[PDB]
Amino acid sequence: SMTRIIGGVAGGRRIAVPPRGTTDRVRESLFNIVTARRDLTGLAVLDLYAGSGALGLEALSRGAASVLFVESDQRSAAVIARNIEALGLSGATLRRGAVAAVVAAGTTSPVDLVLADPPYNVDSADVDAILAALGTNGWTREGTVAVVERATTCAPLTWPEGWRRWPQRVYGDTRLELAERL
Repeated sequence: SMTRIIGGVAGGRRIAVPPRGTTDRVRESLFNIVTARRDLTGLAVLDLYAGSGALGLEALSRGAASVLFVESDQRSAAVIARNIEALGLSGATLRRGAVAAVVAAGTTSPVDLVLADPPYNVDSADVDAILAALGTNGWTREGTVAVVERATTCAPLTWPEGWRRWPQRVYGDTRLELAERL
């Protein structure tokens, strides 16, 4: 199936989606809220469990300087690559590997925005551990925003550390949790 980039320079561009997660309103609203509050121009972005890459690609469309897509499924990785090609925007790097393992090994270059849409088989308590790791392993700096998209049937997250939560949103059967690093 296909969806569309909502906004920015590539707004309206079709992108492929891998074997179903299983919205426009969630993605539209996510970027509404983030950009309401942060200028995306020049920002570094991490897109975890990227799947189709729709989130990080939306960020790139809206002027992010770079997006690292992290995705474990090789067919999903292929879709992300095809989608980066379709958008034709610079700044995208694709890292195909186990997402928690990549996050574990850490980085020396923080990002400004973390987007994560973890699949149903990923327990919220394990996502909690990833959120801790983002703080401690070089992925974030003061002011980094994290957004996680989960089905409402999933247990809510436990934010670590010096994270300040933004108001929680629900759209249909999807919950968005957002917070920024203190």
